[PDB]
Amino acid sequence: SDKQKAINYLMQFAHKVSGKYRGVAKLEGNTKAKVLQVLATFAYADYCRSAATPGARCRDCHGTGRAVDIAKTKLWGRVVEKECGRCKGVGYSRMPASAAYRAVTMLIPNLTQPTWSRTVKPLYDALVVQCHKEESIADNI
DNA sequence: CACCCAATTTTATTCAATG
DNA sequence: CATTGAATAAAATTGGGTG
Ligand SMILES: [Zn+2]
Repeated sequence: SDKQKAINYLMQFAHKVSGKYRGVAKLEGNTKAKVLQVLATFAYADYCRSAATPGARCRDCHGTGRAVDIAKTKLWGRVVEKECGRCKGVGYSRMPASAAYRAVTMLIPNLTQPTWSRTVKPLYDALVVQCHKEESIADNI
């Protein structure tokens, strides 16, 4: 329910801003609503990802996102740590937008990746941003 | 534990065709 | 003139392995 609450909140935002994105503004009511549902559900799923997400935990740092910087340790006289190189300091892998793209092709079969990049992905990215911007949208819920 | 690197995937962009 | 899509290169990630 908290998940459904968050998704509906995102969906209201998405409907509000949908007019600004050529790939969705043109879509018919029901198809448009389903495309927005896909985009919001995937954006929220990505926002909620962590090292506890099955399969996501970085293999090299085991989720800490940290690793000793041996060159700096040797030249600075103390143990210095850097961001883990494999996960770029996150500790876990993200869900690429390509997953939402493939999900959306089930509703827009002729959607190509370049046209997705130009005309639909910006809405997806905006929904991810909105997840980060809204405190009420919880990453642990 | 942190690294290496080929293989693979993601991503935006070039260039030519469309309309 | 804007838009699109095949192709492509840069960047990100994965798989298999090591010192
Ligand atoms: Zn890591």
